[PDB]
Amino acid sequence: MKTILASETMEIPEEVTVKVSAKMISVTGPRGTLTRNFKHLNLDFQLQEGGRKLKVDAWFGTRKTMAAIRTAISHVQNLITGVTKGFRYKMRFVY
RNA sequence: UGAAAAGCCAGUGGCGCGAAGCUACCGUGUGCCGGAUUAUGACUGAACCCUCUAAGUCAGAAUCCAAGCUAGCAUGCGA
Ligand SMILES: [K+]
Ligand SMILES: [Mg+2]
Ligand SMILES: [Mg+2]
Ligand SMILES: [Mg+2]
Ligand SMILES: [Mg+2]
Ligand SMILES: [Mg+2]
Ligand SMILES: [Mg+2]
Ligand SMILES: [Mg+2]
Repeated sequence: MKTILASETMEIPEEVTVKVSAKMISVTGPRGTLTRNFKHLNLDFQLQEGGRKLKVDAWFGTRKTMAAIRTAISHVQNLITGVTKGFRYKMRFVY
């Protein structure tokens, strides 16, 4: 069965400006800008604050669609920590 | 064929060598660049910490499609 409304929201810290333009998310911080297209997802992204929140919800979704809500949140969270702290992977030489 | 010289007949008289042309892995020369992917291994990532999968991505082949090569009266078309 389809739930009427499944929603998940998240915080957006200051010094980071998030822009939503028809499922295109741009995140800008000290380290630069990051962009993710989400037009493949079928949800709606609403800032619902002074740019300090972001709520993503699906209407009449099945269990597969609501799985995308947490996926989208974590992807957008990745853009925030990418432009505030960056990412670093350490590889080791084994021989 | 009177001899000699010069030939001719024996359906190519026979033998030796024989250019030209044709021709032999029996001789010589040449034979090919990009994209998408299979299998599989991975990235990120929920569902539900994890997870190559659900959404979204990567690498990938004597493979496929191109390119190249042959034709092109395709009742096609340009200058
Ligand atoms: K010859
Ligand atoms: Mg004589
Ligand atoms: Mg006679
Ligand atoms: Mg004889
Ligand atoms: Mg040969
Ligand atoms: Mg994983
Ligand atoms: Mg696969
Ligand atoms: Mg590839």
